[PDB]
Amino acid sequence: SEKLPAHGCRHVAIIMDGNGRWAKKQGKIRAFGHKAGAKSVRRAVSFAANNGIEALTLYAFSSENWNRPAQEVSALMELFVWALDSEVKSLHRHNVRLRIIGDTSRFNSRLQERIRKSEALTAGNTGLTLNIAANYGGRWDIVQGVRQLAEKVQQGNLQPDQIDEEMLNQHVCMHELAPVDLVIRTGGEHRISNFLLWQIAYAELYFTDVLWPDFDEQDFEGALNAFANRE
Amino acid sequence: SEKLPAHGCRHVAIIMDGNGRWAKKQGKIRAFGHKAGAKSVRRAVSFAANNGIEALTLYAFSSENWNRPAQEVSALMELFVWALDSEVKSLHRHNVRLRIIGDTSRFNSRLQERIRKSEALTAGNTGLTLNIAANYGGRWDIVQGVRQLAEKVQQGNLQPDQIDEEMLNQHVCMHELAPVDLVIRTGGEHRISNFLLWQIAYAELYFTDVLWPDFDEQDFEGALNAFANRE
Ligand SMILES: C=C(C)CCOP(=O)(O)OP(=O)(O)O
Ligand SMILES: C=C(C)CCOP(=O)(O)OP(=O)(O)O
Ligand SMILES: [Mg+2]
Ligand SMILES: [Mg+2]
Repeated sequence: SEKLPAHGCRHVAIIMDGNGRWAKKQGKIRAFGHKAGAKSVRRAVSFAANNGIEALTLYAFSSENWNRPAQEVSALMELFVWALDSEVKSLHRHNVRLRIIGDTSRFNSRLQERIRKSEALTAGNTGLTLNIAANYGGRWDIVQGVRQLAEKVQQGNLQPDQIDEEMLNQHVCMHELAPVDLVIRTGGEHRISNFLLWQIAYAELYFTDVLWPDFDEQDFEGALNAFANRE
Repeated sequence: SEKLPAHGCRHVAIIMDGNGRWAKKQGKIRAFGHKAGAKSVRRAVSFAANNGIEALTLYAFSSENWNRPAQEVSALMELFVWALDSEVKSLHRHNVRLRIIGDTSRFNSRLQERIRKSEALTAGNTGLTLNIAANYGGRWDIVQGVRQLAEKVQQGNLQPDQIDEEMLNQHVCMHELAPVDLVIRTGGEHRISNFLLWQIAYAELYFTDVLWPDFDEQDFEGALNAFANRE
């Protein structure tokens, strides 16, 4: 017997906020918290795979995060490179399929190369699908699908009055996966900050003051339970 | 001096849920609570106009609410007709601009005629803009703008690679108003249920267990205060 999605929850998306505050609370630089955040990513991926969750989607770098300090942005990119190298073989051994959603053109060659290669090694895996939203925005996401449909119309392949919700739905990120059931946002802010707008239309939303680097299995189970009791 | 938006809040959207439960808690039929909901709409519109809020957007009938019982749907439509007649002259006297957002084609002539006429009487008003989301869906909203852009492309007026966020932004409902600052959802459910997906990208989200027919000025002030303290 397989672990049937802990509490009926197939797809969880998480806004991993509070890294900066967590480090500052300790007198440390912001990047120290992002490093602590990665252990927290490791912990969440593990919990999801072990509890039958079909897909876990993590908000790692927003399309608005480029306005941050150039030096903070650089260390983020290098940390992502470092997480890919340190975790990939284990993701493959664990039957996890790795997908990065967002505009990867803006990334440096090294990072782009790591992503392409990590996705190709795990492309045929059938366990948990782990989606890392990097340089991602919900509006950007809708627009990419809208462009795929605009093109089709310029190719006389489609009529403007044929376009409807389900068609656009077939063109936004993760449409081939189960819909998002639960969005958990750590850090205490009560907003969704351009995360999966289209996809979260009927998703449960859970907010915790717990900061991302402190988010653990118990906190994840808590969210899951809140979802199971969503009566 | 004018009342500067109570706590810096220009545009509030409200998911008016809990009518059914509120009536049932009292042994009454569901429609009794929707009738009580309308007094609650009156109370919220009043509070918004008196506290300098620029726009108030109310979720009154979702595009998913047609699957409800035919008889419940009919009384809803008639109640909307009844609210238009009972409130319009007062909205005009109060300098409120009335806009209905959603697909009004699905409404019966009488209701469509009331809407068109109520909007034309108040079209030039300059105080609070009151948007009633009726037969509205956030996805539907994005798609209507996407169609306006598809058409333009079939008319060789636009190239698929020209379409971007701000352009689509200029084609979704309420783009000429201040963005949505705060979404309040009464009734206790923690989801946004297809409400303003595109527009709520950076909006504060507030959830209360209070049921819609019981929502009052004190509850509205509470939400406003929570927003002012959104640090
Ligand atoms: C997912 C990213 C890029 C950052 C998450 O934490 P923050 O760096 O936003 O730090 P806080 O100030 O919000 O606490
Ligand atoms: C805005 C509409 C159409 C209904 C709001 O309350 P409900 O009728 O959903 O009643 P509840 O069961 O949710 O309590
Ligand atoms: Mg943050
Ligand atoms: Mg309801």
